[PDB]
Amino acid sequence: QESVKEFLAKAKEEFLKKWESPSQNTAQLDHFDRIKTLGTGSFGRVMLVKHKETGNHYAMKILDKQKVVKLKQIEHTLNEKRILQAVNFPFLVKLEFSFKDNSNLYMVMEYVPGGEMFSHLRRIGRFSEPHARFYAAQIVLTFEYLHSLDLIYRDLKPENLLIDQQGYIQVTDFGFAKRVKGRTWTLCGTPEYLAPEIILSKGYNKAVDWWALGVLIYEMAAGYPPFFADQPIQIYEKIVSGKVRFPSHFSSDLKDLLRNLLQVDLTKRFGNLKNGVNDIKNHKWFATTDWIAIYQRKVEAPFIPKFKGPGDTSNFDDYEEEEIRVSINEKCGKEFTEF
Ligand SMILES: N[C@H]1CO[C@@H](CN2CCOCC2)[C@@H]1O
Repeated sequence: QESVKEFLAKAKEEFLKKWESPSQNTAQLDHFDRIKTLGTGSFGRVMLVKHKETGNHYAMKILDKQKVVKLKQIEHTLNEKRILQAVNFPFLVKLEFSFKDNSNLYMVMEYVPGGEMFSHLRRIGRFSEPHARFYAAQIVLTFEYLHSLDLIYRDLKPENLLIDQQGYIQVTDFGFAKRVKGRTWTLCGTPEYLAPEIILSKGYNKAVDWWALGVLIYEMAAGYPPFFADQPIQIYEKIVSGKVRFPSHFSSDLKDLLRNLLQVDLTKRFGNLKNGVNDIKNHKWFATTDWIAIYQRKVEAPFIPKFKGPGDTSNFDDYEEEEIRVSINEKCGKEFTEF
């Protein structure tokens, strides 16, 4: 379709201009009031904040520089900020400000109050096939966009997909995203979602995102992921085997699509063949999908999250509230010069 080719050509032109001249230092910490911790990790946190002058709410990701250095995440944190400031697509969370101080890196993005897909999936049990298909179509379009820019996402999972006020997906967490022409080698991601070629320490490409989409669709429709175990080594053994059992309630069309996404041989995996994304878009499981209407956000969503307003945190869970310290002395200045 010529309209698709022209769209992706303009998309790449716009990305490259921002990629080659990244924005920096567009706010500071005392421009915001801290409200609540929404998530915590080994080197960072995400906090709901309110901008003092405008009253707007935002999700502020705070990374501790010294912990990023120790856990060998410098390049990944630079990737994340540089990619986020350059992308633009209806299902990607928008970065509004970024800055750094003596202690931390900060990425201030739109706040999506409906909460993580993970919470809704566990609350409901499983999504019906039409419900799963609505979300999957948004991921297919998002990967078509990212891959055309030579980006690999590398962290698809339900906790990274936020549900907005219209019931549509906002992809968050670009911490593992990378611009790759050809192959890349880093071991990263969540065990249940890793493609076989990552587990086997191969040079890998965008096919790993299409494998992860197969895992996600299976998990949405079944309520649990296809490969699971107490120990990661046991998970990896199941993944590298070409074995997957489907629940009897799965449609024949769903099983066929998943056999082609969860294909252990990356040279035979849907998304990585001569016809690229179109082998997925034209598959029978997507026969009812109006791709243009999804992109234009004209389809009624299967559900709308319950929340009271743009500052409501009821769809997120409770964490110990810790200080945001800013050291009197600068830490790791050289390492983060480009941020
Ligand atoms: N994967 C988690 C961790 O980071 C959070 C980021 N979002 C950004 C937009 O608003 C809500 C919070 C996600 O909940």
